[PDB]
Amino acid sequence: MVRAGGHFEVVSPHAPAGDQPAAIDELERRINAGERDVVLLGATGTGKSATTAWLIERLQRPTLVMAPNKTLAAQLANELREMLPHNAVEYFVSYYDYYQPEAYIAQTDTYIEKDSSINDDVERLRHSATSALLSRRDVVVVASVSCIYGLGTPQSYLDRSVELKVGEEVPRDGLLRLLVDVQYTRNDMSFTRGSFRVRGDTVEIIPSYEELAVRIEFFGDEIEALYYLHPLTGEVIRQVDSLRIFPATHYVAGPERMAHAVSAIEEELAERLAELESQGKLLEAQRLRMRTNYDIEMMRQVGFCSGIENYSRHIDGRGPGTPPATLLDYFPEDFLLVI
DNA sequence: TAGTCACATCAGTGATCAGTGGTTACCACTGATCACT
Repeated sequence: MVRAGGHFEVVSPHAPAGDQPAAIDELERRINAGERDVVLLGATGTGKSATTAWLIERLQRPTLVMAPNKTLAAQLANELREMLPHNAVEYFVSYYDYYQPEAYIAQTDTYIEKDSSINDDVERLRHSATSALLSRRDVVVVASVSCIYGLGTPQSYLDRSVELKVGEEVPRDGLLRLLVDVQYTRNDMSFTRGSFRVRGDTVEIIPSYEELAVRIEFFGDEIEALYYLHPLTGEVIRQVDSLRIFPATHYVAGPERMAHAVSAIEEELAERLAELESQGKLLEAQRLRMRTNYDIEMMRQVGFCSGIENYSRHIDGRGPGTPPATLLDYFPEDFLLVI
């Protein structure tokens, strides 16, 4: 919802020539009338990312572009960063340099556990998408099919976290409660991702969306100053005053959202227990109950775990069969989609 | 048949730090025989 007015400016010398100007002009004339299905044909060696950038800059909408693999989306995002440097261009689905599914091969009867290799810049781009989508309008996000996978609702991502502005009377206890309510950990000697350095008047944080460090220095029970500093060295960058912080997860949830998630988890657990009792799957129901028992208590303690997406609906408050809350909800009703 | 799912816990796997654990006499007096009257 919150989207600062951004203008897409392209400095690349490449411009439409010959068939390209007429093609893009007709594309715009025939897109302005509201038809929901739009088919473009286009070969290689012509700058498809360039055409997407031209459409983006002459449409001025938050854009979600769609790619079916890595060796396309990665360089597409790099290009749209090149011709849109001021605007935020990032890669969302990503999350790995390599991955192994937590899947079940039925033919071999093999349950393979989840394995991840999270690149810091890759998850930086992902969380930059999920955050700047709710902080600015000039956002271009590239994603694979997992963009239609259910994350948390953008409403909670934008209003159930906290905003800090200089010279406000917010106690340290409330700050720590909100930090542990926005999925952050407790680490002092080193500075890792999503942990708070708490030393007297100094509270240093590393957002998931900005890999750098944010330091707030207190004066009593009222914050005195706020700055952007390097994580491990504390290098001064600039002077900032207002920061609407976002949690280290896309499944943001305040206390009442924990209540809603717990109630939904309980009701669907009862439904699934009844279904498995009717199906005669005693061992399966037991395994699910042990997994959910480990996956209920520590959400109301801190929240962050592996497999939180499997309960994402319970966080969102939606119903079965309804479209899951995805990156589309983060976009407004006037967003642009590219395939 | 392959690029999709979160910033997690394992269970040791298996060197180093650090509690403990033990270990190593100049004089001086009486002794005293043959030193003395």
